[PDB]
Formats: sequence, structure tokens, C-alpha cells
Amino acid sequence: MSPSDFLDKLMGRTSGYDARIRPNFKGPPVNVTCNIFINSFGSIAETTMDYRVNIFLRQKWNDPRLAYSEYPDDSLDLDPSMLDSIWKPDLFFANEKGANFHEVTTDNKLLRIFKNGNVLYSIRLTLTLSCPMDLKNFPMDVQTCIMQLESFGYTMNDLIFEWQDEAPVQVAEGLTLPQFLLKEEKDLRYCTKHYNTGKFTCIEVRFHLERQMGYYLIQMYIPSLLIVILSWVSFWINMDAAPARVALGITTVLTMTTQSSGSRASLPKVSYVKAIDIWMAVCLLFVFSALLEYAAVNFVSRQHKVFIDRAKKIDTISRACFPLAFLIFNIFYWVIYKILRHEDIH
Amino acid sequence: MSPSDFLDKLMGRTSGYDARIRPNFKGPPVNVTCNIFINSFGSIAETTMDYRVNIFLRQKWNDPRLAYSEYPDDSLDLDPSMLDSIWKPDLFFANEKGANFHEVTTDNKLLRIFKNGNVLYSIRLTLTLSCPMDLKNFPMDVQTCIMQLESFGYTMNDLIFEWQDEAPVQVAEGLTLPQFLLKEEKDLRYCTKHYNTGKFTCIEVRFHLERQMGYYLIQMYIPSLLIVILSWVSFWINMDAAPARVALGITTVLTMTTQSSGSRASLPKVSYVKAIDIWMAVCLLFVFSALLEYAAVNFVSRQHKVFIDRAKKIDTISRACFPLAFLIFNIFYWVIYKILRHEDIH
Amino acid sequence: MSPSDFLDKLMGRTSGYDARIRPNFKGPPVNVTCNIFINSFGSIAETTMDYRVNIFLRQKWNDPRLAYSEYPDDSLDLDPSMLDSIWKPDLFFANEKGANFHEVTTDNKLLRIFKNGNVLYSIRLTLTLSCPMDLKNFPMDVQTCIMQLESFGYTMNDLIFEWQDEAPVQVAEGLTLPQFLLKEEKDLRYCTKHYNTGKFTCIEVRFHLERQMGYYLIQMYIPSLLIVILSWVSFWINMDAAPARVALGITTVLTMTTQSSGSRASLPKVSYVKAIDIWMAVCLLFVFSALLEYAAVNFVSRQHKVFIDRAKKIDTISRACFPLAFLIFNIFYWVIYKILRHEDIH
Amino acid sequence: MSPSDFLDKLMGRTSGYDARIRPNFKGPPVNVTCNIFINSFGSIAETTMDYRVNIFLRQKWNDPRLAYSEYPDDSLDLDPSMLDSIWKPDLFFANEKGANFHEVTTDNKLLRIFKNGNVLYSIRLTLTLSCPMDLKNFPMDVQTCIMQLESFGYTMNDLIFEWQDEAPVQVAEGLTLPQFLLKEEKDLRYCTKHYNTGKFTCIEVRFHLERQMGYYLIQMYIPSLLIVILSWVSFWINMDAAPARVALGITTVLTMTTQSSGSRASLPKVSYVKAIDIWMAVCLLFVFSALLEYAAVNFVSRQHKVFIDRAKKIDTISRACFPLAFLIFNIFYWVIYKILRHEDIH
Amino acid sequence: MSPSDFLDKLMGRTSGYDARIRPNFKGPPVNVTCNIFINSFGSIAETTMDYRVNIFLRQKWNDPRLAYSEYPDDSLDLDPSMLDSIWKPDLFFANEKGANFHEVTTDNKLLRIFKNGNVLYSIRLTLTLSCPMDLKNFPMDVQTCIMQLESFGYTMNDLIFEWQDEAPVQVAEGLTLPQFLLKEEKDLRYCTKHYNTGKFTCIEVRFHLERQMGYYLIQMYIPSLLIVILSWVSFWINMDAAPARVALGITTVLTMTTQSSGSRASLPKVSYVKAIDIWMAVCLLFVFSALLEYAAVNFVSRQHKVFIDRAKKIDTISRACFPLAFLIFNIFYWVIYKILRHEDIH
Ligand SMILES: *[C@@H]1O[C@H](CO)[C@@H](O[C@@H]2O[C@H](CO)[C@@H](O)[C@H](O)[C@H]2NC(C)=O)[C@H](O)[C@H]1NC(C)=O
Ligand SMILES: *[C@@H]1O[C@H](CO)[C@@H](O[C@@H]2O[C@H](CO)[C@@H](O)[C@H](O)[C@H]2NC(C)=O)[C@H](O)[C@H]1NC(C)=O
Ligand SMILES: *[C@@H]1O[C@H](CO)[C@@H](O[C@@H]2O[C@H](CO)[C@@H](O)[C@H](O)[C@H]2NC(C)=O)[C@H](O)[C@H]1NC(C)=O
Ligand SMILES: *[C@@H]1O[C@H](CO)[C@@H](O[C@@H]2O[C@H](CO)[C@@H](O)[C@H](O)[C@H]2NC(C)=O)[C@H](O)[C@H]1NC(C)=O
Ligand SMILES: *[C@@H]1O[C@H](CO)[C@@H](O[C@@H]2O[C@H](CO)[C@@H](O)[C@H](O)[C@H]2NC(C)=O)[C@H](O)[C@H]1NC(C)=O
Ligand SMILES: [Zn+2]
Ligand SMILES: [Zn+2]
Ligand SMILES: [Zn+2]
Ligand SMILES: [Zn+2]
Ligand SMILES: [Zn+2]
Ligand SMILES: [Zn+2]
Ligand SMILES: [Zn+2]
Ligand SMILES: [Zn+2]
Ligand SMILES: [Zn+2]
Ligand SMILES: [Zn+2]
Repeated sequence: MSPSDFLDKLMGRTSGYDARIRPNFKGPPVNVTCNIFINSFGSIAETTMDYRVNIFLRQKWNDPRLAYSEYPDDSLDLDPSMLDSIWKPDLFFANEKGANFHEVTTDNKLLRIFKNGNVLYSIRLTLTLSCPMDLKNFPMDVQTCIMQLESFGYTMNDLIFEWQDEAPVQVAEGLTLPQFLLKEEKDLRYCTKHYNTGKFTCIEVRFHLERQMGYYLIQMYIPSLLIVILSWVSFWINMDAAPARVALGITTVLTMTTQSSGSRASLPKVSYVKAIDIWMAVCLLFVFSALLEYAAVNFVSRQHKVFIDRAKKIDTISRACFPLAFLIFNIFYWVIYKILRHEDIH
Repeated sequence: MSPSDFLDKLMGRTSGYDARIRPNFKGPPVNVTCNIFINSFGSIAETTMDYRVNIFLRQKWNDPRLAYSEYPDDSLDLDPSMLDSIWKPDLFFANEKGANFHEVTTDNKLLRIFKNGNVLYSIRLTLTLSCPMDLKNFPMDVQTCIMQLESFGYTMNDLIFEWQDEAPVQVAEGLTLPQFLLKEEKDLRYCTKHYNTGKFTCIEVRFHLERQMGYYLIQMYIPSLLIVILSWVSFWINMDAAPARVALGITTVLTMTTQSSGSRASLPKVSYVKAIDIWMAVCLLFVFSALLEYAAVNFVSRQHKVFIDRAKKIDTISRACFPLAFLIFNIFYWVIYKILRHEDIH
Repeated sequence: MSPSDFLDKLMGRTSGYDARIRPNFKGPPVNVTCNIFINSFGSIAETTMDYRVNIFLRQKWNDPRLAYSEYPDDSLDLDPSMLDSIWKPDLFFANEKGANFHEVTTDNKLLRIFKNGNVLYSIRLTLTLSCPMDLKNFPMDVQTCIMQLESFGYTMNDLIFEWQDEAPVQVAEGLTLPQFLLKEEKDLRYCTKHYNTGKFTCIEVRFHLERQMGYYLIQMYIPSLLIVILSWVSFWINMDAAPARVALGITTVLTMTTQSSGSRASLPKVSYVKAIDIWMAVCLLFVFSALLEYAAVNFVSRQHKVFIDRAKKIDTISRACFPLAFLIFNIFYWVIYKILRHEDIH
Repeated sequence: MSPSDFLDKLMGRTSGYDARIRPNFKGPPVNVTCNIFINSFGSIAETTMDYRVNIFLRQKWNDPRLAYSEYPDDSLDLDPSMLDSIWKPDLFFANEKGANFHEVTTDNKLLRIFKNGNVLYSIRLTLTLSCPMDLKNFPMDVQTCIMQLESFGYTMNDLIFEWQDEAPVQVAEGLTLPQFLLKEEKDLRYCTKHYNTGKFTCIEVRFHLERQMGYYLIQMYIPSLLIVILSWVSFWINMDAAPARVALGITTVLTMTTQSSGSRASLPKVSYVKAIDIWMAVCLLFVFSALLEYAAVNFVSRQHKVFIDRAKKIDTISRACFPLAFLIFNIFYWVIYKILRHEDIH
Repeated sequence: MSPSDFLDKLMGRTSGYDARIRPNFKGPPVNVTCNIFINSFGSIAETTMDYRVNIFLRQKWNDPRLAYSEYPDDSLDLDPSMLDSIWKPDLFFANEKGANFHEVTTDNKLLRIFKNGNVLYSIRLTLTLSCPMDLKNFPMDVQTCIMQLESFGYTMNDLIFEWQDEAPVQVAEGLTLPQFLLKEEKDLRYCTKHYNTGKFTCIEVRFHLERQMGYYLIQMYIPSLLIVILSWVSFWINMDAAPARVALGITTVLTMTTQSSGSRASLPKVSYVKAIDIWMAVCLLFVFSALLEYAAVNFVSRQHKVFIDRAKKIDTISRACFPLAFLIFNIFYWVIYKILRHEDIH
């Protein structure tokens, strides 16, 4: 025939096609097979508990009214503007905060109609999805980001969503994240929303992201350790140098206070302790105990010669005991925090 | 019949339906039963005095012109695009700063028409609602967020809003807030706007949110207490160490000044004192009195031996009196601030 | 008759009504009576010199072509969607930076047509209006925010704007501002724009806002005073304690420098001095003169015993003279700044 | 006749008017006379190198097909909605980053048709125009902001842009800028874009803006000078006070480092030196040389009495030489920077 | 003929033209020749790993159905509004985060139809393109920004994209960047996307940008060097001045810590070391070793005269060895970092 006539013949007034009626109106529910292709991944903000994604959302379903045989071609890669003249599933993202299409030059849309009536519907989307994050074990945590594909108007008696058996989630090659590693395996679950308006279909993916500790070591693990070592210099400073040892205790304690507040600058105001909070608390306790060590030496040395060697013994004991107890803490902290991270994500 | 014909028969030119006319035009006012489902809750900013919500707004009313009997089906879950061909209430949010719909894939809308003429109208909305906050008792406060549903064009003689008798407000399971606890009980009030243009219907919910103090203890309650203890080390420092005790008083006072200004960084510029302001003022008064204590010891010790034991007596008295008076203040501050919080929200 | 027929009969093709023609086309100019209702007030930013408002804009004018008598009803509260089929004034805000309507559920619009032809047109608007601010006397200033309602296309020969005789401006009950007090009285002026395109009508309101000083006292008035008192401790510190008195002068001067820069953090980069700048300059001069006082005592004490009592006399004189001169400055500063604020706003 | 009939008679199907055809299709090019009225000016950000303006753009051209004689009126101030039914020039701004119209109540548009066929077309626009800035001589610089009005689709053979002979640029009375002075004179140039698609018309204005130095004197010129004077106190401090003079050198050098980094906080990361960078570098060199002066006095004083008066001579020489050399630098810096600013803008 | 009739004759119902059908429907694929003109370049943010561009995108292809001979004119520069009535390629940008058109006064679009059927289609676009950046060698790095032009709906059997043989990329004259130099040469590659939906055409440019080091030298290369020199003053400070040398070591170490954290303020949280991180680590190691040098001198000097000249020998050796080893590090650091930058970009 001609390319234009076939398009407006299969659907329209002459054929009787109605886009407001689901394909099998009073029969079995429509089964929509979905699969996504992640084009980009980033903007993971813990303060707002969300992340931004850019995906190619593909949907496959069978429409018996769109089946054709006369036209010679097998598939039919048609124009996007007609997408309003056909029935489409009312998919929506349950945990979506913001979303939009793309019209950079034309509509970033695709539609194919096969001979048997199968419809492939691909679309480009930018999504801002909410992600509740557990920040206990914060510099060393594995977050799980979810993506729920839910129907809004049709129940399970009308619309059912299914993930493709092969490759429901595909990630673009070379897609890296500056802060996390995206695990190769993905979890495909079966959500089902139960409202007072009825039952609604839902499908869900889970992405596992491990936080990289290279930034946090050079940002607040090594500089705080350096402050603890800098506090240990006072044990070798001469005893009568009171403005020297006291200023050494003070600058280290106040710096540890500012570094402790600086470790939560980019984090939400949660109300539970974290692993970095435990490390900051122990380092602050160590520098404060070093200052209390000199406050005791300064008090013991003036009680009037037993008191000259008794105060010097505290300095000699603190020279070896302060790094040994800090090493024992470092062993227990790092070992138990590399033990909890081997726990299964599931 | 056929699915398409019934939809355009009940309403349209042939039936005579007009979407610009309320159902009972010159009779009793239309009663709209409303109930909301909170999908997300967050973005509670004290600086802008607002919070962001994402709800499913359901509206129920009876339209006698939409009653049908011939079609076999009980309910009629129809397509959203037709929503312009029917009459809908002109609901609007009185305390709304910004609002928008959702069109992530299709319209996030739902409409059902029953046999008797009842219309269920569900919609997805993102709202930025203004919330006036009282920050007296700030680290330990219970805020009340409101949501007013008001008609804009119709008076009480035409439109009346009512909350559903069962479950007007439903919260999604597992919805947590990083900063607040959402109380299970909700207050359903009856606002009524009186303008010079007439009387207008209004309904209102109240959400009670208790601020969690876990963040604020580790952020500005314990570090300021540590500065007060660090200031108490000077009482044990040797008397003639003037650059040591003076630098101890100075660094503690200047740090208390910076922490006091740091406690109001994320707060609006209100003009009344708060509980954290009282705590910061007392801690600043304590470290400043410790420095004045050494300024008196340094002045008394040089008046030329009575003056050697008289100045030492002030040090010995301040060693026990400074923590005892600080403990008495801590008891009165915490007790009275755990007494005011047991006061009923209502 | 029927409700629908009357609406499309009064205006349309059959009646001959044209929305592109002003009511009295070649007669007296159309007089539009305007009055606003402020729903919210806030977002007053000095850096961008603007403020955000949310108002109900009401407009009243007479259209002889819309007069009816046959229909029984007195007023006619009709549907908003028809608002395009009638003539409306081309009002616009002269000092508007950004503006938008509201479509949270439906159009936030209202239109009534009376028997004689009077048209009441209410609309909801969010406005970001520019406000030039004079920040001399900044912590204690009264700003005047303006709102100009101007016609864009019609001259005085066609369109005239007037304020309602009773209640042109109404403020919602309980509307408070965290930073300012909104004065109860308002000024209704008569602007008139003179361009090269002709003469254009304009009406203007003026809002008077007094800045509350409760925040600024605890933020940068009392902490700077505390630094000045902390600088006065050096006069009581022992004379030979050079690292003590010198470090006392240095930390106070550098802190006064940081507080002076901190007082202009949220302010625009204006090029005239302010009241807080005068207070910061005098406090910085006081702490710098205290350090120069010890620099003179340290120089006088070593000139080799007259020089021992001569240097001690400067300390004794500075003990009483430094707070007395600071008290005299505080009296003159506060008195003259409570005198300028009693000056009439007009 | 009637007002409505004339509007649709001059243009439309009956007359044969086509909005897709330029007035003189195959004759001389259309000459469009342009003039702008600046309503607001601000948001000048050096980091993004742009500024925001709000203008009334007026365009005048002759359309022979719009000439009328029968209708009685001289000019014809018509309704804005019809603006799509006539031909308009395809003006666009070459250096525009973002732009939008205004629809606060209606379209902020104006169109007049005269008897001879002249068309006056006024529109309200908000523009974010890019401005390349030269920041050498930064606290004391005169920037030149440009505005290019270019045609996008028509060449010089079809469309020519011209500035009005009288008042091409008019500024609203009382329009001030918090950071700059807008020079009264303006430069009207003749740009002409040469692409591979052909030749295109362009016209350009230039605004000269002088930066006000009142903010920068009190922000980083006087506080850095105060640090230099504070560093000169060490020359009067006693020689053996090593922790006093050393702490005086250290706090001044570290403060000069922080003030130097603070001077470029709101500036883009350019790679050439500026006048404030030269001032910061010389002030940092002065305080660092004062510390090296005490490092030399402390080294010379202990070489074992010639060495007691030799080290004291360096202190006495540095007491007068350090302010004299700083005064000579201040004279040469300010004189040459008030000489370069008298250079013609052109 | 007449200008209007020809436009609607070549395409439309009478001619049979369909915009939903590609020109050669069942023949060879359509070859689209593309070339871009960069109007502006900037907003290069490393934190979000993106950059903003403003380009003129030109597309050339042959449409046999648009060939004409009767009309006299060679080319046909027509009106933009008709652009919907013709077939256009479905180009889209693969690495695009956000994009929009421009409608400042009219559509910023251009279309020309030649006699043989060639179509030139120019459009103005603002793009926010993602750019993965390697920040190893960060203050001295050459980034490569890419721009992929990909088809969304048509495969290689239908649509093929090609770069123009002459001048695919043209940069506007005088276009400078405050932070980078845009290399004159550009790389034109051949991407080809392989999805599960089929094969898709793609073309790609590469821009090479060299970071300018003028800002980073005065921002964090020279101030850190000054801290290292300031730490070398302690070697000349007198030995028994313990509060002087200790405070000199402390302020320098804490300042180096704050400058090290300040060097990564505007950078993303990557987990690999950079060149500035290596420089900051070595400078921190140098000032910390200077403090350990005085901690050893202070310990050796009190062991009770051999111990008086033995501790003085460490001071004399450290006076020359500390700058010599720092000079050797500076030679190896700068030489190897000027060697890696001569490596070919390709
Ligand atoms: C959609 O999928 C469901 C589930 O596989 C199909 O329902 C089954 O259909 C088969 C074929 O008639 C029956 O034998 C089963 O008993 C059905 N199971 C259930 C639970 O209903 C359904 O037919 C599919 N829809 C379409 C249009 O093919
Ligand atoms: C909407 O609700 C109101 C209040 O219940 C109804 O008004 C009452 O209607 C009953 C039934 O006719 C009367 O007996 C009462 O006297 C009415 N009370 C008032 C205060 O008006 C109203 O009828 C309802 N509207 C509809 C359409 O059912
Ligand atoms: C709009 O208001 C103006 C001013 O009150 C009216 O103009 C006056 O109209 C009266 C009644 O005819 C005359 O007596 C006056 O001489 C007019 N004054 C001026 C300055 O024109 C005008 O008529 C009003 N418009 C309408 C439609 O009522
Ligand atoms: C637009 O302006 C140009 C330049 O003034 C006009 O071109 C001139 O027209 C006059 C009158 O016919 C001629 O004598 C000149 O030789 C023309 N000069 C050039 C360079 O073309 C043009 O006619 C104007 N267009 C209209 C419609 O008036
Ligand atoms: C688009 O370009 C391709 C590649 O040059 C063209 O394909 C070639 O066409 C010539 C001419 O018929 C043949 O001789 C070659 O064998 C073709 N090569 C391939 C790989 O197909 C194609 O014809 C061009 N399309 C149009 C419409 O001109
Ligand atoms: Zn896009
Ligand atoms: Zn898993
Ligand atoms: Zn959405
Ligand atoms: Zn309650
Ligand atoms: Zn709204
Ligand atoms: Zn007034
Ligand atoms: Zn506007
Ligand atoms: Zn000029
Ligand atoms: Zn634009
Ligand atoms: Zn290359």
C-alpha cells in the first residue's frame, strides 16, 4: 500500500480503535514486561536522602487490536508523535520526587508494533528517587537504593507488571561513580501496594552501593590521628614548661572539637551514633586525657624529694601506655568494622 | 453496549452535561468527603518555615447527572484524560507556597464513577506548605504543622468540605523522618475563612513533630560541656603560670563565643531567647567567671605572708564550688525543660 | 431558562461580544477599583533587595455589555475556565522580578457578574518584588517596601486604576514575620509612568517594616561587648607577664576583626558606613588601644626608681578610664540611634 | 464601521495577509528601528560572568500591507493576543544565557498600527546576559557590559537592525546599583556576524560600570592595614620576650594568609594577578619580614658587650624604617592605581 | 506565483507529503551531515562532573519530496513555525543532563530548502553535558570533554550521522575560559551504540582543556610554601624558648592541616591521591618533622658538657639540611609533573 495509509488504518475512527480502553477489556489482565537501561547514575545526596538517575524505560505488551498481516513489513518502527493515539500503561514511580522527559531536539521516545500485536515502548527519563539511608557505620556503609514501578489507576485484575526474564537491568559500559561502587548483582522483588482504593501492582529493583573510604581516610581519619600523635609530643616536652604543655593540650582539644563537628557537615541531622562519631569521640577523649595527664603532673610536682621522681614516673609511663592503648583501640575498631562489612547485604 | 460509547453518552452534548455547572445547581450544597494519604514527608526547614509533603488526595462527592443503570458494571474505573469533561471541586491549599502535579509517564490521576453517581477522584501532589514555628525551647520542641483544604470560588451555600469518618489521614508504612517523630494521633479541625468576598469552607489537619535531641547533644551540648570542664583545669594549674592560666581562660571564652554563634547557624533570625541560648549564655558566663577568678588570684597575690594563703584559698574553694554550682544549674535546666515538654500539645 | 444557555448567550457570537474591545470603547476611560489581600509575607533578602508575597488581587469594573435582567439571580458566581471569553484589564506589577499563578488542583481564580454589569475578578498570585533598601542605621532600620500596579497597553484615556475607598490592603490575621514588624498603617500613593510611548496609570502601596534587634543583640552586640570586657582584663594582669598581656591583646584584636567581617556576611556590598560598622570600628579601636597601652607600659618600664611607679600609674588610670570612656560612647551611640528612629517614616 | 470587523479585515484570509512573508518580500530589506528602556539592573556576578536586566524592547518597522485609510482613528492601540497574526522580526540576543517573557496577569506586550503602516511593538523581557570581565585592577575596575541584538533567520538582504536616532537607551529614573555606578553615556556599535550560513545583522550597546571602593576599603584594605600596624608593635615589645614577639609574628602571618585567601572568595578562579593580590602580597611580605627581624635579633643577641647594642640598633632602625617603607609603597600603589583609572574607557 | 501558495503546495495534503515518513522510506539510509558552532563555553564544575555549552546545531540532508523547479528562487529561507510540517532527524545528545531551546523573542530556529531538495536546519541549544574527569595530577591536568550526537528511534539501516568534511566544529572568536585553555585541534570519532533494541548511529567530538595553574599557585602552592619557610624560623629561635618553638611547631602543623582540607573544598570526593594531595602531604610531613626536631632537642638538652654541644649540633645541621631536602623534593616534584604533562593527550 502506502506507508501513511497503513498507520491511520490500523487505529482510528475507521478501525474503531479507542486509546481509552485497555487491550483485553473484560478478559485476563494485561501483562507488561519491563526492563530498564541505566544511562547515568549520580547526585547521591545524604542530606536529602535521594539520588538522580537517567534510564531508558522499555515496556512490552500485546495488543490484539494492533495485529496486522496485510502490510509486508515484520516490525513497524513508527513515528513518536502518534504515541497519543494508542493505549499505554499508566506506570509511575512510587519513590519519585521529581521526574521529566527529554525534548532536546525531538521527543526521546520509541514505539514498535509487531505483526502479532506486541508493542515495544521505550522512553528516556530523568528521575530523582528518594532513598532512606542507614548511616550507622557511616564512613564504611553499603546503601541499598530502590526503584518501584507501580500502576496508578488499574488494579491487579487489569494490569500486571513483570520484569523481563533476561536482563531486566542493564548498566551502560564504563559508568563509574566518584563515591560508590555499583554492585553487579541486583535484587528483583515483588511489591504490592494495598490502599483503601484497592490492590495495585508493583515491581522493585535494589542497587547496592559500597562507600569508598579513600576520601574519608585522608579527610578525617589521618588528620585526626595526626592530632593524637601531636598530643603525644607533650609527654616528651619538659615538665616545667607549663605554657608549652598547656597550649599543646588546648590547641589539640579545640582542633579535635572542630574536626568532630566537621565530620557531620555533609550529613543529615540523624540522632544515632556513627562509626566516625565513635572514632571522633575516642580521639577527643585521648587528647583530653593527655591534658589531664599534665594537669596531674603539674599538681603533684608542687606539694612542699619523692615528689620529683613520682611526677616523672607518670610521664615515663604515659610515654608508652598512651600509644599502646591507642593501638589496642585501633585494632578493635578496625577489626570489628571490617567484620560487620562482611555481613551479607541481604 | 461497547466500552467507548457509554463513556461519551453519559456526559457530552447528547446528554446535555455541562462541566461548568455544579451537580445540584440550585439545591443543597455539594458535600465533598476528603481524605489524604501521605507518601513522603521531609524537607522541614526552620529558616524558611516550611515543609515538603507528597500526598494522594482523594475526593468523594455525588453527581446525580452521572448516575447510570443500563451499563452492566458496578464501578467504572475510567481513563484520566477525560477528567476535563466533568465537574470537579475547586480545592486549593491555603498555606501552600508551591505545588505541582506529576506526569512521570502519564497523568498521576484516578477517577471512578459508581452506579448511584458517586465520584471518587484521587490525585498525586507535591506540596511546599508554610509552617509558622515557635522555637522557644528549641533543641527540645514539638512543632505543629497544618494543612488547610479550602475552596476558592464557591461559598458554603454551594460547596462544603468534610473529612472522611474513617481514616482521613493515612501515613505510608515505614515512613520515618531523620529529625522528627510523627505522632500517631492527628487533629481534624474546622477552619472557615471570612473575607470581604464571602464565606468559604475549609478543613485542617495538624501534625505534631517532636525534635530528636540525639544530634544536638553530640553537636552542641557535650562539646560545650567539654569546654566548661576544660576551663576547670585552670584551677589545678600552678598559680604563677600566668601565660598558661590566661591562655586557658582566653581560648575557652573565644571558643564558647564561636560555639554560641554556631548554635544559630541553621535557625531563622528570631528575636526571642531559646533553651540553647540559655545554655550557651550560662556556659559562657562560667568560663568567663573562671578567667575572672584567675584575674583576682593574680591581683591578690601581689600586694607587698597572709596574701599567699588567701589567694590559695580562692583556688581551693573554686575547685569544688565551680562544678557544684554547674551541677545545680544542670539539674534545674534539665528538670524544668523535661517538665515543659510533658505539657499537653493541645 | 437553563444555567448553561445563559452563560453562552450573554457573551459570544450570537450576542456580538468581543473580548478584544474595552467596555466603553470610545467614551470615558474604564475605572478599575483594586484591592489586595496579603495571604503571606516573607523571604525578605537584603542581598538581592527583594521580598516574596502571596496576595489575592481583586479587580472591579463595569461592563455595560455584560448587564442582564432576564435571568432570575442577582449575582452570578460562574466557572473560572471562561475567563478568556471576556475583557480583562492588562494589569502588571512594575517592580516584579518573578510571578506565577496557582494551579494546585484547579485555577485559583474567581469571577462574578452582577445585574448592572459590575465584574468582580479575584486571583491568587505569588510575587517576587524588588525593594531598594537603605541600610544606613542597619541593625535598627525601617524599610519601606512598595508595590506598583501599572497598566501596560492602555493609557489614561482608556484605563484608570483606583484603590477601593474601604480596605484597599487587608492582611491575614496572625500573619507574623520572624525579622520585621508590619506596621498597621499603609500609604496609598499615585504613581504615573511617563514613557516615550505615552502616559500610563499606576497605583502604589507602601509597607513599613521595623527590624527587630533581639537577634542582633545576641549575635553581634553582646559578643563584641564581651570581647571589649575581655580586653580590659589585661589591665589587671601583672605587668611583667609579657606573653600573657600580648596574647590577650592579639586574640582580642583578631577576634574583633573576624566579628567585624562577620557582621556583613548576609548584607549586600554597599559602599557606605552603617551603625553596626560604627560599633565594630569603635570596639576594634578600643581593643587596639588596650594593646597599645601595654606596648607603652612595656616600653616605659625598661629605661635604665621613677620608671616603676610611672608605668604603674598608666595601668591604674587605664583601669577606670577605659570603661568610663566606653560607657560615654555607649550612651552617645544608643541615644542618638534611638533619636533617629523616632523620626517620622514619611 | 465596528471595532471588531476592522481588525480582522486588514489581516486574514479575506485580505490575503500572510504572517510568514516579510513585508517587502522581493524588494529592499526591512529596516527595524530598535530602542530599549532599562527597568531594572542588578545580579552582577563575577563568578558566572553575567548580569541580569529587565528591559522594555521596542521595535518599529513599516508594513505596507497594514496601511489603512478608511477607519477614522490615526493610531490603533490593539489587543496583544493577535500578535501571532502578523509578521514580526526574529530578533534574538547573542550573549543571552537565559530569557523569558512576563505573564503576571496578562501578556506584557504592546502593538500599535499607524495609518501609513508603521508598527510599534513593545515587549517586556528579563535577560541573563553573559559579560566577560577583566579583573586586573579588581577592587578598582571599570567593566563594560554588552547587549547584542541579532537576527537569526534573515540576512542583510532581508532584515537590517538600526538604533533610534534619539534615545536608543533610556534608564528608569532613580535606578541605582549597590556595587556599581552606571555611566550616563552609552556606546552604540555595529556588530555583524559572519557564519558559514551567511551574513547577519547585529547592533550592540555598551554599559560602563565603575566598582565602588567603599565596601572593599572596610572589608580588606583597612583590616589588612591594621594587621600590618599590629605587626609593628613587636618592634616596641621587649627583646627577651621570645614567646611574645614570636606569637606576634605568627598570628599576624597566619591572619594575613587567611585574609589573602578571603579576598578571592567571591571571584572566579582567574590565573592573573590583581591589584588586591598585589596589596595582599606586600602586606604578607611586611609581616613576614617583621618576624624575620625578630629571628635575626634573637640570633644576634646570643653569640657568647657589642652584641647587646648591635641587636638593639636593629630594633631602633626597624621602628622608623618599617612604617617609612610601607608609606612609600602606599604612595606608589595608590598613585599608580589612580593613574590607570583616569585612562579612557574607550 | 505568490510566496504563500508555494510553501503550502510543496508539502501538505494536496502534495501528499507526510512528516512521519523518512525521505527514502525503503531505500538507502538517510545521511545527515552535522556541524556545530560553539557560542559560549563555561560552568565547568568538577563536583557535578559536567559543563555547560551553547551551540548552533546545523543539520543537512536531502529530501527528494521537497525538490522544486518551478519557483524562481534558488534557495528558500522560510519561516520557522512550519518546521513541524516536515520530516526532521531525531537527534539527541547521549551525555546530556539538561537541555532547552530558546524563545527569547521568537523561535531561535532556521530552515532552508534548496532546489535539489537539500535541507539546512539550524537551531540554538543550551546543553549541560556530563563529563567524567580524571583528577590525578589535579592542579595540572588536561581534561577531555565529549559530545555525542545519537539517533534515538532509527537504526543504521534508516539514519546515518556524518560530520561535515570542512569545519565540523567552529568556535566563536574571542571565546575565552577563566579556568582552561580550549585546544585548537578537535577529535572527531565514531561511536556506535549497541543496545538490545538494535544498532544506533553516533558521532562524537572531544575537547581538550588544560587547567591554568596561575590561580592554584597563589591559592595553595605559595601559601603552603610560606608555612614551610615559617616553620624553618624555629631552627634559628633560641633553644630554651620552649613556648616559642613549640607554639611555632603547633600553629604551622594545624595551619597545614586546614590548608590540606581546604585544597579539596571544590573537588568531588574521589578516592585516589592527587598531585596537590602529595604536595600537601609532604609539606605537612616537613612541618611535623620540624616539631619533632625540637622535641628531640628539648629531650637531649636535659640528661644530667657534651649534651650542650650535641643538641646544638642538631640545630646547626637542621638549618641547612631542611631547605636542601625540601629543594630536592621540589625539583623532583616539579620535574616529574612537567614530564607527565608533555605526554600526548591521545
Ligand atoms: C497474564 O498473565 C497471567 C498469569 O500468567 C495469565 O493468567 C493465566 O492465564 C492462563 C491462560 O489462560 C490460565 O491457564 C491461568 O489459569 C491464568 N492464571 C491466573 C492466575 O489468572 C493471563 O492470561 C495473562 N494475560 C494475557 C492477556 O495473556
Ligand atoms: C450536604 O450536607 C448538608 C448537611 O448535612 C445537608 O443539609 C441537610 O440536608 C438534610 C436533608 O434534606 C436536611 O434535613 C437538613 O436540614 C440540612 N441541613 C442544613 C444545615 O442544610 C445537605 O442536604 C447535603 N447535600 C446533599 C446534596 O445531600
Ligand atoms: C471614570 O472616572 C472618571 C473620573 O471620575 C470619569 O470622568 C468624569 O465623568 C463625569 C461623568 O460624566 C464627568 O462629569 C467628569 O467631567 C469626568 N471627569 C474627567 C476628568 O473625565 C469617567 O466618566 C469614569 N468612567 C466611567 C465609564 O464611568
Ligand atoms: C532600508 O534602508 C536602506 C538603507 O538606507 C534602504 O536602501 C536604500 O534605499 C534608497 C531608496 O530607494 C536607495 O536610494 C539607496 O541606494 C539604498 N541603499 C542601499 C545600500 O540599498 C532601503 O530602501 C530601506 N528599505 C525600505 C523598505 O525602505
Ligand atoms: C548514504 O551513504 C551511504 C554510504 O556512502 C550510501 O550507501 C552507498 O550508496 C552507493 C550508491 O548507491 C553504493 O554504491 C554503495 O554500495 C552504498 N554503500 C553502502 C555501505 O550502503 C547511501 O546510498 C547514502 N544514501 C543516500 C540516500 O544517498
Ligand atoms: Zn533533554
Ligand atoms: Zn542483592
Ligand atoms: Zn513526577
Ligand atoms: Zn493533637
Ligand atoms: Zn499552587
Ligand atoms: Zn506611611
Ligand atoms: Zn511576570
Ligand atoms: Zn563609551
Ligand atoms: Zn532564550
Ligand atoms: Zn585530540
